Amino acid sequence: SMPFPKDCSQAMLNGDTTSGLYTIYLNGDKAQALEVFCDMTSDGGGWIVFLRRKNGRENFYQNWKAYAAGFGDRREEFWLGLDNLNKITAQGQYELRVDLRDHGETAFAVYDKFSVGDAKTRYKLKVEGYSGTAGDSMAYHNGRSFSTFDKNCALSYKGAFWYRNCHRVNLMGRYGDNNHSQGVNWFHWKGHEHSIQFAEMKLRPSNFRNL
Ligand SMILES: Cc1ccsc1CNC(C)(C)CO
Repeated sequence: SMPFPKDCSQAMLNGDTTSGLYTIYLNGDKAQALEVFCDMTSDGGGWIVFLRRKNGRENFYQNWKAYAAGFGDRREEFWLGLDNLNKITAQGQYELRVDLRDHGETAFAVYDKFSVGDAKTRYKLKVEGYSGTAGDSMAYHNGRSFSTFDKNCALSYKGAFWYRNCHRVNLMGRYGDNNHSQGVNWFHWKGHEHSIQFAEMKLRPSNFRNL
């Protein structure tokens, strides 16, 4: 086992094959502990979950400081935090996976290369190298800064995202809201008038597939 695993891939190889809450350590530093939810079952496991939508109990219409820090219940609906995502993705080359489920249908998207810049970049998104069944809806968002209502798509849609003008992905939108572009959307899967029931965004080292 690794004493200070830097992500869910290093926490898993530590033997723990059960999805749930684990401690990771940013840069392997025992003073930078972070409790994360690890999805240890999806496509070989080792995923840090950083967004979960599943029941509309949590408010995602939150401010910059809330999106920077993270909020919610890591066992239910939550957002891990942009500062956390920047620090994790700075540790090496990470891959993004998005799992979607709605009325029994499932889809996914994986991106070879996923990073989140620091606060000076307004947490700039990098997403490249798409594969999957959901359709490449993140390409639209590639290179965009993060936006919240207080830093206007976030206001007009009542969510938060790496908005452009405005979105093909809105996983932090209003739960159960089928009004055009207001809901939990993945446009190239279910369009803008269909709020998705279940959505997770998660990350692990891109080299995990052959480590
Ligand atoms: C195209 C694609 C989509 C998901 S994983 C993936 C492959 N990535 C590698 C292994 C070639 C480089 O890390």
